[PDB]
Amino acid sequence: EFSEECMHGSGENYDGKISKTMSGLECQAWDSQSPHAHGYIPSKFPNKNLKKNYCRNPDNDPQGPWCFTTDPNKRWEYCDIPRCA
Ligand SMILES: NCCCCCC(=O)O
Repeated sequence: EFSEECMHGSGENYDGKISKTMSGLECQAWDSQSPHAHGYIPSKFPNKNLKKNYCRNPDNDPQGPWCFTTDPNKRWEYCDIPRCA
């Protein structure tokens, strides 16, 4: 069965487990506020699937999923999620 290996379009419905940015940084967890404080709180929009530190696209960015990063000097970065054929 399908296991979230790719995203449809820009990934508003992506629910896979990639947790590293394009440059290879580990993502910050959505339920954490350090190193970056933010307002993408999982409980505020459960259907946005903001789980663990997985790359997601909760602001409908046309470039696709991203995460806050664990680098204290890089707030966020896109991830490399392949688009489904
Ligand atoms: N469009 C991807 C980055 C969105 C970052 C929003 C923020 O700084 O809280």
